Amino acid sequence: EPPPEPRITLKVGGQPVTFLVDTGAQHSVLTQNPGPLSDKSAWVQGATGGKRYRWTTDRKVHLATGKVTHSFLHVPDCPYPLLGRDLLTKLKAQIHFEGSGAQVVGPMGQPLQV
Amino acid sequence: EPPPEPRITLKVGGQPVTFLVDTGAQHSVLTQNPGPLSDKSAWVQGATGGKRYRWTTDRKVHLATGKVTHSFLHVPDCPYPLLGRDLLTKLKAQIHFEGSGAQVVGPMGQPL
Repeated sequence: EPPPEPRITLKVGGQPVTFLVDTGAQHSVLTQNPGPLSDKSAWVQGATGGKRYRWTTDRKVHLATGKVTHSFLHVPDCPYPLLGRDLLTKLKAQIHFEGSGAQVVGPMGQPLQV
Repeated sequence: EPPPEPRITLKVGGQPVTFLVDTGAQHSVLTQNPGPLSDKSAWVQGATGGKRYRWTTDRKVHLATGKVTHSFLHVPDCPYPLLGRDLLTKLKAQIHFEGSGAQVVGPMGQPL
């Protein structure tokens, strides 16, 4: 394997996906088995370079704050699926590094896991 | 032009650096005029590919409680300095997403 902490498992289009929680990512990313892809693409700038990638079609995403529709960047070069600021803002998540490792906590104060 | 939120400004080597706080970064990153570099390098795997980057020599970094000595990756291909999980652990930081903003606080709600 899973990504390191902080990580979260979410149902995305009916399948569980374990994400690295990534405050440095502007948009969320799927890396393998993305399902149907749109013919729309975007320029993705990473830490080490940049490349063009496709968006997925819409997926239902089961957030603790309630389900929403979301489309992901399919980036098969990326080592882990990433949950970026686009969905973190919807979750109003809190990420805690005090204690061992790191835990994701919802807006209700309930710990999310994964 | 600062990095997007969540962001924090820390003194490194005696001067402030505004970091993008990045829970997706395994180690912390400087991007420009980083000072003395180690002879050592790391393989850095980013979202789009990987290659090697040099470690800096040790730096004095001013955290909330205490100074620490820390070394950074120098990644000039990266658009912003990144405060990764290495220093987030040392700061015992919390990141809060609220409205459309994001804020970084200390182990007990003290802002940074």
